[PDB]
Amino acid sequence: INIPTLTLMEEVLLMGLRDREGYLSFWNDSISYALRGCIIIELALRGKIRILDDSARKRFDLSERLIEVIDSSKTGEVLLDETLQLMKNDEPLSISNWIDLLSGETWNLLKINYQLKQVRERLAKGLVDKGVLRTEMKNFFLFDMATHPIADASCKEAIKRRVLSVLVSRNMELSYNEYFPETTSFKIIRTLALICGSYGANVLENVLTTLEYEKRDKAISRAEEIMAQFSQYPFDLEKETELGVSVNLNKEVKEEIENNPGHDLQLEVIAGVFEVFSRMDML
Amino acid sequence: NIPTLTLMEEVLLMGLRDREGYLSFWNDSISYALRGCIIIELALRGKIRILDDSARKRFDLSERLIEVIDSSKTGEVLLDETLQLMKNDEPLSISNWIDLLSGETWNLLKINYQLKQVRERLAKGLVDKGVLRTEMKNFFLFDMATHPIADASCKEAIKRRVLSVLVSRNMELSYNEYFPETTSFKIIRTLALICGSYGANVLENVLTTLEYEKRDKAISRAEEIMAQFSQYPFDLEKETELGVSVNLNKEVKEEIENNPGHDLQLEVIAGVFEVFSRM
Amino acid sequence: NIPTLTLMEEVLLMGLRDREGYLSFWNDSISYALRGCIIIELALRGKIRILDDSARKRFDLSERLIEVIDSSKTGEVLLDETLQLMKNDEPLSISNWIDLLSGETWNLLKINYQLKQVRERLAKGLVDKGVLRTEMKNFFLFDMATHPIADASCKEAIKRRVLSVLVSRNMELSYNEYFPETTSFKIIRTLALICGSYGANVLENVLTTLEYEKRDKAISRAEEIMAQFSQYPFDLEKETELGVSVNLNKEVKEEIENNPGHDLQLEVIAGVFEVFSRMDM
Amino acid sequence: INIPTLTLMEEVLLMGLRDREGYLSFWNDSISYALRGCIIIELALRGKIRILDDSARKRFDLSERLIEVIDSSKTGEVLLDETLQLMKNDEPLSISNWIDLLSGETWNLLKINYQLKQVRERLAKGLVDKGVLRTEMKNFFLFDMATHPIADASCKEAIKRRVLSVLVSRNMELSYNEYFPETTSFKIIRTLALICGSYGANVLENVLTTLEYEKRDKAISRAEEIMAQFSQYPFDLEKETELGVSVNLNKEVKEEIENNPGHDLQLEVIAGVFEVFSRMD
Repeated sequence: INIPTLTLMEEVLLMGLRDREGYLSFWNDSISYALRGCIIIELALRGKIRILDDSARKRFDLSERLIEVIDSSKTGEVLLDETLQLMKNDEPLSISNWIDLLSGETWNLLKINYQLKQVRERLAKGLVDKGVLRTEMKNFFLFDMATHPIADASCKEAIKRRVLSVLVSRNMELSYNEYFPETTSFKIIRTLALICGSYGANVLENVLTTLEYEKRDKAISRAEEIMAQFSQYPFDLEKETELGVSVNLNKEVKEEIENNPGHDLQLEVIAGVFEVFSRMDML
Repeated sequence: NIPTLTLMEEVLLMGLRDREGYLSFWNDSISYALRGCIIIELALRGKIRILDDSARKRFDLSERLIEVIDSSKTGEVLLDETLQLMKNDEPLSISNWIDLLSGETWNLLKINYQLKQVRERLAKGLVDKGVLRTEMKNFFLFDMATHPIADASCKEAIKRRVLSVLVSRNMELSYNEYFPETTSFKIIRTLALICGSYGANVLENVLTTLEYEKRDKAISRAEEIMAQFSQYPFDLEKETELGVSVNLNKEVKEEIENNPGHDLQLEVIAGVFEVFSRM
Repeated sequence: NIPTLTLMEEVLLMGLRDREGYLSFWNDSISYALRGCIIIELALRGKIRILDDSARKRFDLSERLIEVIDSSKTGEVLLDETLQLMKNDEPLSISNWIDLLSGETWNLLKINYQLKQVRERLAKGLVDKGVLRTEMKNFFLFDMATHPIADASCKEAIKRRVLSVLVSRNMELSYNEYFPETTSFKIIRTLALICGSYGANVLENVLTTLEYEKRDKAISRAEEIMAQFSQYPFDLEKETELGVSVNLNKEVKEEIENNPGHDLQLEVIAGVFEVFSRMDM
Repeated sequence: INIPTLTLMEEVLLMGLRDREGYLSFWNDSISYALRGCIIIELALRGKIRILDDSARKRFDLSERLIEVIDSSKTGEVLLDETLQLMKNDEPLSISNWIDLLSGETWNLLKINYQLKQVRERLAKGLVDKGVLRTEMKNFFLFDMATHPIADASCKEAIKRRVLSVLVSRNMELSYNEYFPETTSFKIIRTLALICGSYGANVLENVLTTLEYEKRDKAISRAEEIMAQFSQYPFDLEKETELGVSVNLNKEVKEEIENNPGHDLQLEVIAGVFEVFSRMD
């Protein structure tokens, strides 16, 4: 009711999905990794984790700070739940340390089973069961493959429109649908999450390509600004943009945080993940 | 005595490009024709024969009943699966068998023995025999087993055999590991390929590079041989105005003479040829 | 009047991201599609033509043989290399060539026919033409040359063409230094961009921002064109019920009425377009 | 026989990568400078150089002392061999001097192709030849590129373990492997050399990021101590650590030198480089 229908993991997949012949969409070591960022961002907004409140942490990069489990009760998201399981039964590890373990970018034989298998297909069963995707068989010469064509095109359309509202509107005014109601906690935070996630996942640009290039360039930049601003805690909400895009982002984000108080330890985790998204070139 | 690939496998190959991917989308023309192949194959392996009544003659070839001669395993899954059903049943006609195994007739009591998972099972066959290999392609929302081809010469052999029968004026089939010199009914088997792969509509797939006059002559040579060999006894008297295959008669007469007392089998293979032309 | 980029260049550009282009999606589809482009290009340049034997008409366009009518160097390494191959071989079919040039065939005496270094040479092209600069990015154990984009207006103009055919009620193409109102078969070349692009699965790339209905309409209009022009002579009399580029027919007809004499060349084009159609396989 | 598979400079470079693919570091002047130090520490350790046995030296900082080539026979290690070759055919220079020369920080008109170049690339080839990573072609959208993901992942774990064994655990029990056998001479010095090389190079923190905060800090301090300690000669194996980490160091190092006798002219050089490591800004 305050948690929206789709997980950020799902939204990013959609940002990657083609309209026609979607199994032929581009899958790569980037999207895969960024979905793990997402898993942790998500768990943060859901109040399951927070950074460990040790003032020592302030001497270390945001992405290297340890986090702890506030709350280990099932979310109903299989992907989230399973990582929550791993987290419950272990010492506090750092954000990138978790993102790495869950992606198996890490190489200690000790924590082999920490890596999440079947993300794409479980993410797609989710998209199917939620009605965003259909399921139909295409018969190739030697086999049939299950195909998951878009069932509801209006779903991704709103995702896209939220991005556009933040990266091309001069004034961010966000549209709410059944999937993403006005009564959604941290709605802008979550939109900024989706953008940065998509950016790291290397699918942000997909959503802008029809625009004239000045507008596409500006958008990319805007995202990069947002990524700077929100990849440090407390968020700099004072650096007004020189770009003339979402000129109201600071006022609204401020208000959003104001109305949603005493959550900094969770908002910090997010700047952490946002930091990780910045350093994704290094894969 | 027995070749490595079953005709069913040979026809499947005929549907694929030389490397990865395919030519025909898997339609149910090919699917039916493959069943025909099983029945010929069974007849060639001396497992089945045309029911040795003379009352059979009041009826077209494909309306004639077959009787299990020999129910011992073949080693080929699809083949054995059909032998299974056949041993446990009335003598049924060629036509009917083909229909039942394709599931293009309807029978209430006959517990439904359309052959499921054919194409996918033939695939496995072809992997296990080293024709096809298995490649893991990562797609956006799942992973996928794929089978691009492993041994290209296998297809060359088949192509060359086919073109030996329908472009060159003198047939001299060539032999290899898969299809050795010592194979029983060598020529009847490549005719069966040609005829099967014709109703399957995959025959043209090998003609695609030939000079245009050769393409027409091959296509019409095919249907020529395709009616010679769908009546019984086989007409090995009538020769051809086309400049192809001109020794096929001599050579089939000689192939049969050397392999005596199988008439009750060839007749089945003929009746299957009949279903091919009728499709 | 031959425009500045090859159709292969334009296809590559359709698949090229704005930032970190070197991480754009590469794959067998775009790769094979580049070859069909080569053939189209050659027919558009008077270098090849359909082998003028009526026996052909009993068969599919894509399987009709083509012949070298003018083997003089073209000035494009890729086009030219394939002209050398063609010049000194017997007549071979449209799909047979694309197969040979794409590596797609297991033929003994012709493994050497495969054009290697195609991407590299193509970026060389887009550099020497000023669409792409060239700049070193430093990783840890090495440095790689990247070619970020120098002139964004190039892909833009291409994009605006596709959009003019695929979303405007009335197509009205626009010209630039690269693609002048001067140029031969302006519309065919466009339809070629589109159909080639679609075969490469890089068509929908440019339509992403559009409202989902306009987008969906755009793809199926693209499919109309695909069938319309993958038979010869072109079906220029069947009109469209999507109410988009409703004048395409009138305009192609005019484009063909002016510039007569290349019947045997246009056919090659329709042949390649047929290959484009069968690309799922 | 008693010299290990990897050079410290391979090991320092290895500290620079992420476990499977990717990097933790953008290449830079620090890692570069340190690797030259490494070349020396190594050349000393191999009985290829001593300090020049002169009294005047004691009036001079360890790094401004001259070094003498006691032998110049090929090491098999290509960077060592080239710098050995420069050293052979030259007058004794300060250790600090060579590092500068070798990394091209100073300029000498008599000696202007003295800087080791194509370091990275040669270093990786080594690492590939030795089995410690492999080589995958990646097919980006405009070119091919040869990359080098880790092959043997345990090699780099062995190392993290050693470093960690002296900078984090209370007692120190070095854990030996196929790459770094128990029979390798100056087992513990080299471990220390790595720790110091790493530090100068700014890749030491990379092995530490996963730990608890106290552990991270204590590790860094302990490495700084170790550095202070072994940048003077003879080593103060008397100074005791109040950090409660790696408390058996002295005893073991003592025991270690007490097992390699008559190598003081070498070991001194080592201190001379440790001194250079801790003067990088």
